[PDB]
Amino acid sequence: NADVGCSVDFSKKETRCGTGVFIYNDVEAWRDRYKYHPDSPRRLAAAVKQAWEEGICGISSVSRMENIMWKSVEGELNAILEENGVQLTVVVGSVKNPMWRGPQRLPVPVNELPHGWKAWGKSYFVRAAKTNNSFVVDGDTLKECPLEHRAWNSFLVEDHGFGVFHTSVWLKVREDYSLECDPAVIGTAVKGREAAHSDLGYWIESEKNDTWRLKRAHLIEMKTCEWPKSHTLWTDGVEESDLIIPKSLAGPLSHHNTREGYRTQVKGPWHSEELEIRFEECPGTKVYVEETCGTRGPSLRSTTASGRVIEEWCCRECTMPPLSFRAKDGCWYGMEIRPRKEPESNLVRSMVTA
Amino acid sequence: YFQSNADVGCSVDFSKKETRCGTGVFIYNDVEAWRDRYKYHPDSPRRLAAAVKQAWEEGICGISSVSRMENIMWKSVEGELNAILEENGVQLTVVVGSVKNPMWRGPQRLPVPVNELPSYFVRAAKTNNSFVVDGDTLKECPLEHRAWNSFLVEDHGFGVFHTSVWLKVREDYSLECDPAVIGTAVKGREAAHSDLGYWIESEKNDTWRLKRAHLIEMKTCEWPKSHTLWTDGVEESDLIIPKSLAGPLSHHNTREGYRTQVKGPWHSEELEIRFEECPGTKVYVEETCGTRGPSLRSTTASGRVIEEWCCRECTMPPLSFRAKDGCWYGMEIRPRKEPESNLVRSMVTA
Ligand SMILES: *[C@@H]1O[C@H](CO)[C@@H](O)[C@H](O)[C@H]1NC(C)=O
Ligand SMILES: *[C@@H]1O[C@H](CO)[C@@H](O)[C@H](O)[C@H]1NC(C)=O
Ligand SMILES: *[C@@H]1O[C@H](CO)[C@@H](O)[C@H](O)[C@H]1NC(C)=O
Ligand SMILES: *[C@@H]1O[C@H](CO)[C@@H](O)[C@H](O)[C@H]1NC(C)=O
Repeated sequence: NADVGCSVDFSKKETRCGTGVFIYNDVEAWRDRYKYHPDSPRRLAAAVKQAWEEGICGISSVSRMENIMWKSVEGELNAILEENGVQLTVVVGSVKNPMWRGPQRLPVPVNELPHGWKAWGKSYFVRAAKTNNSFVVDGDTLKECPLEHRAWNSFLVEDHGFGVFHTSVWLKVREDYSLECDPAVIGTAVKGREAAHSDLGYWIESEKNDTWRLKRAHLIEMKTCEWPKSHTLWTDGVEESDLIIPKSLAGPLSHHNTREGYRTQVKGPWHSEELEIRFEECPGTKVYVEETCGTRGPSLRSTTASGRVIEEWCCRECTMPPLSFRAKDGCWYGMEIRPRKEPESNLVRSMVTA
Repeated sequence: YFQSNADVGCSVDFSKKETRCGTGVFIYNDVEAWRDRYKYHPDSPRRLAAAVKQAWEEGICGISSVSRMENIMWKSVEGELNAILEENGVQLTVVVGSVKNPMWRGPQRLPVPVNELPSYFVRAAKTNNSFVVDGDTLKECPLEHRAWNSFLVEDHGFGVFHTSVWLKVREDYSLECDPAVIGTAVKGREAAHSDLGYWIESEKNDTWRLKRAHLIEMKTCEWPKSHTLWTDGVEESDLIIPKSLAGPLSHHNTREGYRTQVKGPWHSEELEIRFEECPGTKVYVEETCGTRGPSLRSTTASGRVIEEWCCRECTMPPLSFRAKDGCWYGMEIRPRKEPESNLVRSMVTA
């Protein structure tokens, strides 16, 4: 509440300074400035060892930055485990979207794993030998560790740390059970006729038109924790079935997360690595409102597998401009928006149900 | 023109341990700033004059300003409005007085003038008909015949020494506070609900709760839920700053062991809500205490400190209000031994 800053205020036509609350868009910024780090690698190693002994065979990361943290500390955790004679290998793979919940939780260990004080030699520097027992973090590893035996949402941000090139975000294993997204990295603000619900992976803009409505959003992850109402604007009398970004995808439970003529986009292209929600026709396409249209269904891409653009689309009672998702492989339409003449079986469809 | 999600700036971020720049949303504390950097101005003095003239002809005899900034605007345009009215042969004089708190509602509304009228230096003779804005004028123009909340901010305008805020007479009837000048933000463990008169801080303890507030006006419009955090499951009787005093309808405007402070010292020109003992006093939680009543000041009218206070089931540190005349206690907190009849009490009920 007591940060000091200066800014160009475009809506108030002034450049000024003062104290206040400043919410930065670090989602769309090309500069990477935050890195997650364990509060204590030796304590995290002990939590992993205990988790494994309790039948927790791996991790489903909540967020893109958690997976990056696991990848950067993998070698260190394995060296600590080997230093203590623990036959266990942390194996960190890629994130797949959506980042589905797991039901287990890392335990808080009483003690960290200590230093071994082994003879001076290459063991202080080289990676640990691979073992028979893989503690798998994300990756394509469901056969060896099914999702129901993985821990998810076990961390809380303990503090931020100063750094010259990156700002550290220290993560600690929490004691409490929670489904909620970590509020330490959430920033939500409204000013005049625009608002943003944000964290390190979601930048969700709303605006006052005739009513408040979703304006645009950019998501560089697809997480499944619950966005906390404490950090959400205008939460009363909201119907979850009207929330554009579903609750089950960390959508804010807010009138700001709604748009007339659209219901919750549970079958959007949430397999995508990142998505922009934009109310605008896909390139080369037109949408027509007509009750004869097909019904809501899986989101469809505007281009076929061969690259052919589908020119004409419809929706039974949605509103213009149309809801679209912009992804690396092209432009996708809201669930309401179906091809007008083309069979849907010729198109690329979302296989995800959030 | 009205986009505020893409400002650019730099800041010292104490909780994230960084000084950095970027794009985003910046919510400034303009309440506790050293100066007024904003000035309300009518979008058109001549249009406002026409609205006043027609209002007078409809039996609206004056104005109750919604905000401190609106009253300052009326004072600045008074002479010009009266010149315009005199130029058009209208036997009417706008008379602007000071604001009293609370700035109570009125049920009338300025009309959007059907016919427009066809100056900054003219010294208009006073007429026999007074259109009174605020002031100690309730006898000649009762509250039930005054317009209130008739303006909407149309736009901001650049200025070297002050940023202009242009006000237009609105068509629609509303009780809502103008959202054009509201900023609300939460980041991590702290939040603020703010406009040009209220700075309301909340924090995450075991639960989210009111931390502190600074108010430089006491207004009575409704704080819009659109600009409010966490509005569901809220009991309005738990809102520390009452709904009827533009309190946000939020869990952030609550504090365990206190209910809504309808009889706080809202006649104050400015106040700080602070959870802290009044100087030289102690509060004991004990069931033998008196029940909730009008807020009492910690000092007698002659400045003597009442040392020992109690509450039946409030929480420590105690809810207090800091004003120019001293330190006042939340409704729950009563003198432990001294009779209340010896103390200074709030006479207002929000
Ligand atoms: C590791 O696994 C092999 C089988 O591939 C097994 O024979 C061996 O005993 C194991 N090593 C241990 C348990 O130390
Ligand atoms: C609302 O949005 C529509 C289309 O998105 C636009 O044409 C219209 O001007 C807007 N109305 C407002 C901002 O009052
Ligand atoms: C002026 O108003 C007073 C009432 O305050 C009235 O008694 C008087 O007759 C009026 N004089 C005029 C209209 O010349
Ligand atoms: C809550 O505030 C009290 C003081 O009122 C403080 O002692 C305590 O540490 C705080 N608890 C948390 C969880 O911040």
